[PDB]
Amino acid sequence: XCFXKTCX
Repeated sequence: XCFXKTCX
């Protein structure tokens, strides 16, 4: 899931 570029 969300850790740097996987968030947006």
